[PDB]
Amino acid sequence: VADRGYGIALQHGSPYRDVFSQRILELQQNGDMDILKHKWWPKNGQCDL
Amino acid sequence: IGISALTITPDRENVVDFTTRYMDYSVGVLLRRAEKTVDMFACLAPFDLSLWACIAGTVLLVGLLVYLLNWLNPPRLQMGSMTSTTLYNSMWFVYGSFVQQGGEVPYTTLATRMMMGAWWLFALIVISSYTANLAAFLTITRIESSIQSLQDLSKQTEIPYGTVLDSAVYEHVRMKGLNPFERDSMYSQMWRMINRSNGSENNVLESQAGIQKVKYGNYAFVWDAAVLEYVAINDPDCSFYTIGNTVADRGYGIALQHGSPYRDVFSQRILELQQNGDMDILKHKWWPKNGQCDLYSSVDTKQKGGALDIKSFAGVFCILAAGIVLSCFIAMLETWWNKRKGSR
Amino acid sequence: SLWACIAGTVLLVGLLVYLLNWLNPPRLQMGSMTSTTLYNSMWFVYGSFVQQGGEVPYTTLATRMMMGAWWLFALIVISSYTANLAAFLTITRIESSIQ
Repeated sequence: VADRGYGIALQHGSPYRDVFSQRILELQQNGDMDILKHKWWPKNGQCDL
Repeated sequence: IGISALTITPDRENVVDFTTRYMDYSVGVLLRRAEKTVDMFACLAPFDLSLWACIAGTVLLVGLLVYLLNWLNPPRLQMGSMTSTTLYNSMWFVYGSFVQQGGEVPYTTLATRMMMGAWWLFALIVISSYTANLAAFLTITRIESSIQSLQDLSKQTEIPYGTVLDSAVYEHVRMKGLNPFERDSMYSQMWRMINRSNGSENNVLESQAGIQKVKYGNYAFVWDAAVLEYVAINDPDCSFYTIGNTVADRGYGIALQHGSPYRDVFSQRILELQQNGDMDILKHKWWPKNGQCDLYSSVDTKQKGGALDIKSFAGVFCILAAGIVLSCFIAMLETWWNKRKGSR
Repeated sequence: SLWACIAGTVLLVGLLVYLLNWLNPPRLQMGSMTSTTLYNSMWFVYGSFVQQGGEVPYTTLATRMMMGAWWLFALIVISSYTANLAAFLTITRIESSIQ
């Protein structure tokens, strides 16, 4: 049940919304975001879930 | 020239030259045959050893629990008659009516008839459960244990599988397993089994050691399919069988020195040999069909039910043989114990 | 061949029972149905195998122990026959699919 997602929320017209939205893409393309995800959801966990 | 089962890899092309493709690559698996087995004791599998013991002890327990009731509430029993049954007779009828044999029971008291009416309805459910579970086991004996694909190998429940450490196969499954974009359950479950204990669990140091581990145990070895097909062609026992897939990004070849110009020879002549069938003649020379064994078949498809093997029923015959042997000692004591004094 | 094994085992047990009776007779009178004959031993050995035989007279402990193995053998044979026939008639009705 996709196309919903988590995100930072801001006041109306907060000028940083676009600045944050720029950097989040760069983190998503590098795989740095996947490394930070692995830091909490390690795929090769201790047992098969 | 360097000549072996070489395979196309872009990395080495910065240090040596290589053939243009003459045969496409494939990944495959080597396995051990599983034709209709002969379990010597399948006749006794339906009940656990502890449940067999519980039932056996229950027989004697109910024997005693019956016996004492003829002390507690003896009715107008017949004069001078073993209708006031002895202990051993009360053990006898308690066994002789558990196995559906036997006959009339002399008791007239409600207490003992109420005991027997529970014993019979225990036994009849035991025997019906034994017949049901045996018929279940012999129905479940089916050929879907045959692993026919990597989907089966990643979904089977019986055999551990792996490959040689640091192999381009191991690294290929790693590329399909650890990658964040690739998420196929089939490849990722192959990888996890290959990834256990950082690969130190199931993997082997040499392909020949893996092959022998398959032959002399329970294992499945993943390797270059064109090698395993030859191993299956040349297994004198027909214990091996193999399976495989058609795989991209690879093709077989041969290598030459860095910058060797003789690489210009290959392409047009390989096209000739393929169109002539000369390449296919060489392939048939080295992969003939009617080898010692069938490469892919591993099961019996015609004995759907099949008769019982005389040896598979041997575990039943052992019961009668043990009964006879155990009777021989008593059949001696039936004389020697009197001969201790000669009385009669 | 397994039917022949079973039939031979029946005939064998009929003889082993008769020999056990011939070696260790009870205190009861010889020369009457208080004594055992070979064909009646075959008779009861078959009759109790087919669930129909009813009572058995033998009182000697070794013979009762052998009978106690014979009846359990019979029940394991018949339960194997029913189980295998139901498997045969259940794998048939599935695998016939030329279409």
